[PDB]
Amino acid sequence: EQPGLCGLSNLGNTCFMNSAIQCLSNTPPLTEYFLNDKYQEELNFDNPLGMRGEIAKSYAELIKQMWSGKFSYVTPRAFKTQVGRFAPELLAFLLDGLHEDLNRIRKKPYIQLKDADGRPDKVVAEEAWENHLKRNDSIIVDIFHGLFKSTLVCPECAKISVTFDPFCYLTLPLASKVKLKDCIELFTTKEKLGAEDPWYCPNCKEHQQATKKLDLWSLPPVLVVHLKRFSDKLDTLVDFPINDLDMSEFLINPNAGPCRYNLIAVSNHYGGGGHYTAFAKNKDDGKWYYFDDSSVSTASEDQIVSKAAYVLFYQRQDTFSGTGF
Ligand SMILES: [Zn+2]
Repeated sequence: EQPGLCGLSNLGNTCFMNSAIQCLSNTPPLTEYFLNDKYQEELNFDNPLGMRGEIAKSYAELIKQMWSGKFSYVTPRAFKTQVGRFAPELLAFLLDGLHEDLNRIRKKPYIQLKDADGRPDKVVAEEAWENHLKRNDSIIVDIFHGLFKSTLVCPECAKISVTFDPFCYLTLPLASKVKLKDCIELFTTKEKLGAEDPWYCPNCKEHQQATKKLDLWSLPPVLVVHLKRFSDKLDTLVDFPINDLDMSEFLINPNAGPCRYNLIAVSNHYGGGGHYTAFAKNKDDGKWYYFDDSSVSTASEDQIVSKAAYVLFYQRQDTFSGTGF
């Protein structure tokens, strides 16, 4: 059996766990970290936010099984048990549980987050990233965490509150048929806050229908893009690129790099009788495969883009293992 071409049995419901595991399994820097045993020296056994390493260890054993080449499929049962103890969208919980089980910080310091105070974006963003790293420093931060900018303007006191905040994936609103760029553009478009989600202005201590505008500051080696289809489901066809997604026009950081991305995995959802599956590119032969619980089959790029596409995993070209741009 070819390593990585390994299915996952359906324990029973479990939402898109298998689909998510297949996307994470075919995230090369993450799988390489576990197969090379780099996680043992970084297991955090005394983290009040973690599982005493049990999520990272069960995930590591699962990954090792899937890339041993001994199995056509395996059961992710132990890993599911640990994830369910961590958390009574699943992807945020998976990345958070791995992160805290591997957090290189032993005791998180309390950090006061200053408002921009009219300082330049670069200063404020580097401060925010340094503070983040003072509390969160792991392989998960290294692969998946980026930084975005939030600008809130008070309709009452005109206070301009600017913050930079970490993300481990981007939830995109959906603009019939649309392109991915249109969804990102809409994600960065200034909206007014509704009465269903006001903002607490700290200057007059009232909740406000503030304007909110998001901007992208820095992008991770692996950019995970969640298309917001739930909250019934929007079946919009979102056209996205397989290769050469250029994010540079959306970044406001002038010191970001080339930021070109190639698709590596897609979580699909059908008929929400809802069911999730995955397309993923195998790191050893570079071909595309379709993962449906225990079933693995060959796929071609021309079926990847569909109304079913739900979560997209992109890897930045300059971070590719073994090739230098
Ligand atoms: Zn105010």
